[PDB]
Amino acid sequence: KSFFDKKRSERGFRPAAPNLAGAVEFSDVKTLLKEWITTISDPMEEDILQVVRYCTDLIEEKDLEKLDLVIKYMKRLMQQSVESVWNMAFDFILDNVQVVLQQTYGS
Repeated sequence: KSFFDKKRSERGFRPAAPNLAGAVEFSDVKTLLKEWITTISDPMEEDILQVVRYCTDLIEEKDLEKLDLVIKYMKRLMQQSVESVWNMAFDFILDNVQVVLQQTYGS
């Protein structure tokens, strides 16, 4: 069980809304990202890809405002981090979101 899989279990089927580890509301998502970035020193690729999926679910829902806030909040925490892996994780999230934006949405 990855970080978010364990958070999902302590939060039963998948909500239909964009969700990270079962969290739909923005403040719940925000607290999850905070705990992930500030307590984990070696993030799992599986958790990074669940963030990618949360982001492209927001695009599919046309919730570009919530996406903007989520990216910017993650950018702040991940680049405040002492560990260089979080900088790479943030780059990786942006890169993969843009592959989906470009190929699916023409952007």
